[PDB]
Amino acid sequence: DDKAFEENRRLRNLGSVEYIRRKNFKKFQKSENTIRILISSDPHVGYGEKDPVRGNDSFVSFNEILEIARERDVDMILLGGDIFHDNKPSRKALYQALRSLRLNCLGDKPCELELLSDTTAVCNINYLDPNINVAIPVFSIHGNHDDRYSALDILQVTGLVNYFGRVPENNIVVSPILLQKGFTKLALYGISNVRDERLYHSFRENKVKFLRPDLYRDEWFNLLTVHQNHSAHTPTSYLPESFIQDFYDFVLWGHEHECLIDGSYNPTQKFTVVQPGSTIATSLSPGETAPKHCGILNITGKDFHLEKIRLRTVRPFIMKDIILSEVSSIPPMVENKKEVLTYLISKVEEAITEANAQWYEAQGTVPVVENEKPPLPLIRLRVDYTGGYQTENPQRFSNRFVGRVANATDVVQFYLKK
Amino acid sequence: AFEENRRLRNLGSVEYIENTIRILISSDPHVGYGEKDPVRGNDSFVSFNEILEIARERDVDMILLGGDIFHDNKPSRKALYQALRSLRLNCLGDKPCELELLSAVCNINYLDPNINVAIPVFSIHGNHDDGRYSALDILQVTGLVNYFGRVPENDNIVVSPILLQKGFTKLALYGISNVRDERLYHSFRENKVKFLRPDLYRDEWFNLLTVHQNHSAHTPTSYLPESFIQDFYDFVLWGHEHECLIDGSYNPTQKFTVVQPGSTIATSLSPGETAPKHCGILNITGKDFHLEKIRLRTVRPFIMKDIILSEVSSIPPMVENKKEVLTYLISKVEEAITEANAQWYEAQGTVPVVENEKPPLPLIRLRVDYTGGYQTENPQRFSNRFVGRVANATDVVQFYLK
Ligand SMILES: [Mn+2]
Ligand SMILES: [Mn+2]
Ligand SMILES: [Mn+2]
Ligand SMILES: [Mn+2]
Repeated sequence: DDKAFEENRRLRNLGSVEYIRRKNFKKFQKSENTIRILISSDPHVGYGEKDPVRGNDSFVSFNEILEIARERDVDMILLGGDIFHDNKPSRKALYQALRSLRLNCLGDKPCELELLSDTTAVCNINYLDPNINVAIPVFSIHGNHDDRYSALDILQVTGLVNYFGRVPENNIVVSPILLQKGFTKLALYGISNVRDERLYHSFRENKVKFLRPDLYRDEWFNLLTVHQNHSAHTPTSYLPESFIQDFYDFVLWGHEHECLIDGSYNPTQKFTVVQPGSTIATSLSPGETAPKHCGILNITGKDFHLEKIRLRTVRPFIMKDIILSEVSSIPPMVENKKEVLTYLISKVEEAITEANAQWYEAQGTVPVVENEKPPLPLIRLRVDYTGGYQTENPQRFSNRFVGRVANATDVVQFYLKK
Repeated sequence: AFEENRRLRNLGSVEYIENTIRILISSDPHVGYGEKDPVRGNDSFVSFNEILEIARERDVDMILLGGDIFHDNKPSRKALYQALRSLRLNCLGDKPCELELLSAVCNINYLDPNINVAIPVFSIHGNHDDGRYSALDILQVTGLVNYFGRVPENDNIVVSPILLQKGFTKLALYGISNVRDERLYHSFRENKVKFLRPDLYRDEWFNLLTVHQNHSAHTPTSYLPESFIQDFYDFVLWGHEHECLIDGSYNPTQKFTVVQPGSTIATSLSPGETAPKHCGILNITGKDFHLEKIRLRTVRPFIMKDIILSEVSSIPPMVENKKEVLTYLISKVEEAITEANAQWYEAQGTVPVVENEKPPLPLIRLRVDYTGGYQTENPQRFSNRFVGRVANATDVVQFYLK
C-alpha cells in the first residue's frame, strides 16, 4: 500500500490521447469572447426530505445555484453530478428540481455559445431545440447517487439538463463537447461516475481514450468533469491526479463534498483542480463544515479566472474536536461528570454563536430586528474521553439544546482514541 | 336504494360568477403497466405514444384525458421517461394553438412564452395517479400537460371550468379528478358539490365534464349515478371504466352524451377489456358535436370465449373424457388466436402476407362450464401449452361449475 501510492504519484498521462475531425445561437422560435460558467456539484436534491427542520434545504439550495446563475448572467452551468440523493427520487424531489430548472434556466436571453460539435430523435443539446426557449444551458455528469434509466435522463428528456460524459463500458472513450464564443474555444469533457477501482484499473490498462479536436488544436481550453474519490485508503480506490492527461487546463472535481473552491495547481500536469463541494451537508463530517460555495468560471482564450460565491441558503455547520485529556479544570480519574458536561455545554454555546456569526457573514447583514434571523445550525462535538472521564447519553446531551440546533438528536459523539 | 339514485336529479349547487374545436379523447393509458413483463413490457408506452401521435397526425386542437395516466403512484423512471418523451415529441412544435383562453409553473402550458406547445394536453387524475405530489404534478411542472379539476377536499368540492374559444364557439371544460366513489357520492347527497358557471354568454358554452369514477357498482353508494350530474352539461367524458364504449350513449333526462372511450391497454382479463380499443376526436362546432371513433393499432388483441362442455357435441358426457375436452379447448384457443390475428390485421388495414408486419401474441381466455360429467386440467398446466402462441402465461383457462 504505502509504496503503491508512490507508483501512483510517478505514473502520469495514462490512457491515450488521439485527435479527431449580442449573438444568438439558440433556435427557439415563437464580454464577447469570455465564456461564463457557473460551477457547482453534488446538490443531492431530496436529501433530508422527511426531516421536520431540514426537509427543504436541498430544494432551496439547489434553487439558489440556478438563481445565482441567472442573476449573474452566465452563459451556462456545469455540475459535477449527484444531482439527486436517491436513485429513485421522490415525486416532490423530482418536482422541485424541475421547477427550479424551468423557472431559472428558460427565458429570452440569447445563448451566445456556438456548438461546433458534440462528439435518438430527442434534441440532444437543449438550447438547439426550436420548441424550447433555453436561456442558460445546464450540463452535468452522473454521480454515484444518480446511478438503465437514471433521473438524469428524465431531466434530459424534459429538455432542462444536458446529461453528458456517459460511460457504458469500462473501453472508455472520452470525446468533447465543442463550444465557441467569439474567439474563445471550449472543449468540454466528462466522465460520469465509475466504480473508483474499475476506473483506476482502466487507466492502468490504458483503456481510457481521449479524443481531441484537430481543428484549432492548440486553441482549445480543455475542461474535464469527474465524479471520483480524490483520495482513498486503498491505493486503487480513487483517481490519481497524475493519471489525468496534461493537455487539460482545468478539472472540476465532483463527488468530494468538502468545499475547496479555490483550486489546486498540479505543477506536474500544469492544470488547476477545482472541487466546489456539495450544496448541502450530507453527513456531519469534518469535510462538510467548510462553507459551501459555487463558482463562476470565466474563460478567455486559454486563460481563466475564477470567482467564488458564498452560498446564502446553506445551514451553518460547526464541528468541534475535543480531547478531554487536554482540558483542565477537568480532573481526570474522578467523578468528573458535572465538570465534563459544563465544558461541553460551553463549547456548544460557543459553536452556536459561531454558526450565527458565519450565517450573517454569508448574508452581508447584522443581527438587528429588521433583518432575517439565522436558521437553527448543525452542531457536532466529537469527544475523546480517554484518560478517565465520565460521559452522558448523547441524546440526553443533545436535548439540552432543543429549539437551538437543527440536529437535536446527535449533537455529541463520545469516543476513545485507538 | 338503487331506485332512489334513478329518482335523484341535478345534485349539488350551481353558482354563477376553424370554428370547430377538435379534441382527441382517451383515458386510462396506465403508462408503466406490465413493465416487468417480457412479452408485454412495452405495450403501455407504445400505446400511450399512439394516442399523442394520432392527435398530432390528425392535427387536433387539444388532447383531453380521463385519468389513470400512470399505473403506479410513483411511476418507474422508465415509465416517466417514456411519457415525457412521447409528450415532448408529439405535443411541441410550430403549429399555433388556435384556442383562446378566457379564464407560473401552474399555468396553462401553451401560454408559456418559453415552450412552444403545438397540441396542449389536459387531464384529470385517476385513482392510480392520486403524499401531495402526484405524477400529474410532475407532467404539469415540465409544462407538458395541463393537470386540471383538482379535488382538494372531498367534503367541499368547487368545480370550475377552463374557458376556451375558437372562432364563434365557446367551450367550458370541467373536470372532477378521482375521489373514492362513496366519498363523492355523499358529497352529492349533502349538496357539498358547487358548480361554477360563467356569467356572460351563459348559454353559448358547450359544457364538457371529465370524470374518473365507477359508472356502475354492486352497492348503490360506490358509483356515480348519471342523474346527479347537472343537466346543464352537453357532454361527459367518462374515465376510469376500461371497456371501450366509444360510440357513447344519450341521457334523455339530463340531455347529455356520455362517452366512455376506455383504456388504451388491458389491465385485467375482464370481459370489458376485450372490446377493441379506440380513441376519439370530438368535433365541436357551436352547439352540436361530431364524434369520430379511431381504432387503436398498437393494442394487443384480447379474445375471450365462453364454453359450455355439455353443449359440445364432440365430447362424450359423464365419462372419462379428459382427452376429448382438451382437444376441444386446445382447438378453441387455436380458434381464438386466429380471431385475434384477424382482429389485428383489421386494425392495421393489412392482410397476412410475408411483406407485412405480423400480429403480436394475443391475450386469450376461455371460461369453461364443465358441469355434467367432464374432466379438467390444472389451469396452469393448460396455459403452459401456449407459450409460443399467447401473451398471457396465466389464466388462459378458467373452469367453473354452473
Ligand atoms: Mn455526493
Ligand atoms: Mn458521490
Ligand atoms: Mn384505470
Ligand atoms: Mn381507475
